[PDB]
This record gives sequence, structure tokens and C-alpha cells, in this order.
Amino acid sequence: GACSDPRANYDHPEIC
Repeated sequence: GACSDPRANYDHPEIC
């Protein structure tokens, strides 16, 4: 989910 969302991907780089 979030990892597929620029909003999360950039907020949670650690995971992405």
C-alpha cells in the first residue's frame, strides 16, 4: 500500500 504511494514511499523510505 503506502510503499506504492508517493506520500508514504517518501515518508517511509526505510520500508520502500
